Amino acid sequence: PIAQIHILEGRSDEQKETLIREVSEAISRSLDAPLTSVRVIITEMAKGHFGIGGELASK
Amino acid sequence: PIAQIHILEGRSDEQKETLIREVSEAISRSLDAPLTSVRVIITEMAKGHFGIGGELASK
Amino acid sequence: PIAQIHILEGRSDEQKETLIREVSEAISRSLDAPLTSVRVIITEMAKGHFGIGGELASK
Amino acid sequence: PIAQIHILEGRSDEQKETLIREVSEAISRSLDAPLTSVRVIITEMAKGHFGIGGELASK
Amino acid sequence: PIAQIHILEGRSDEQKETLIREVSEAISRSLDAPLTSVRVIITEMAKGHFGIGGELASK
Amino acid sequence: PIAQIHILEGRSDEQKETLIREVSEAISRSLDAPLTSVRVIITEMAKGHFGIGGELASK
Repeated sequence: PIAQIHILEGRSDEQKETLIREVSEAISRSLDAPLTSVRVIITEMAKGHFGIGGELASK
Repeated sequence: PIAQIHILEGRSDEQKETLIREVSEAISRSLDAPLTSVRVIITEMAKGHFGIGGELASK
Repeated sequence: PIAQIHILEGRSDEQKETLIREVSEAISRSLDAPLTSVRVIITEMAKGHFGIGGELASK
Repeated sequence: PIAQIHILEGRSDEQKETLIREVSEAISRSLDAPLTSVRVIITEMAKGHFGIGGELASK
Repeated sequence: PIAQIHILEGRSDEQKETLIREVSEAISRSLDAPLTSVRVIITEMAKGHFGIGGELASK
Repeated sequence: PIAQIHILEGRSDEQKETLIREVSEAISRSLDAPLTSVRVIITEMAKGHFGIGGELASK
């Protein structure tokens, strides 16, 4: 399984390290797949690179 | 947050519904973000559309 | 520019042909880029492959 | 609907803010979906991270 | 390394198996990375799900 | 054809220029598609943005 998570810039390294571990276990147990096969990719978005309803994430 | 998970075809609806819930909570609690903002997308791959080390996932 | 839009299954061919044209012009004029360089990709999601807040798109 | 647009680095913030608004309305009206549900993500590519026909975007 | 290739529907299984092997070696040797670490994902697009310059891939 | 390759940060410009050329030819010849139609996108991941088996790529 391969997960790509898009998050807004601003979290700490520990926070993202945690996210990678948590999401990785959730996939593993949800699909009964070996954890070692799970691959996660975090992609940060600049507050000005994310639109919601037409408005920027930043405002 | 927006997560897109790529999984091989073959799981049941219940299994994928569980995956979407689990992964969704893991992201929420890991980033302290409201669950209602989390968006998950499952993309299934045909066993013959996934390569590992050059070999097909199917063989 | 290359845009990949994820939409829930259910629209008509005409609707998606329109989406591809509209979005393609919006990118072109917004970035002053030649329309001929714009590439759009539509990816449909099964109602049961899209989660929002942990719940399935379908329910 | 969720759109991810890949563009080469170099545009101004106003230009990208415009792109996000324009593309967001185009999707909304094309699919008759509520604007508030539209999510756009801009991903910039370094001129040396984009290949066209085998050649770099930069040259 | 993880590559996701978007191709129009229509190729044979042998053709796609070849694509996965070729592209997988090209990445391996280009980055001097172990072939066993390379992961490829093929995503087919319906001729009516791909726009070029605003026009559908099919026409 | 459109390929998006995710690689860990650290390679040189020449190395990535090579990757773009190699992968681009591999796709071209594998699918008998004109090279000029091939589009490659490299996306670098920070060592702390890639998880394998739950552990960070960096450790």
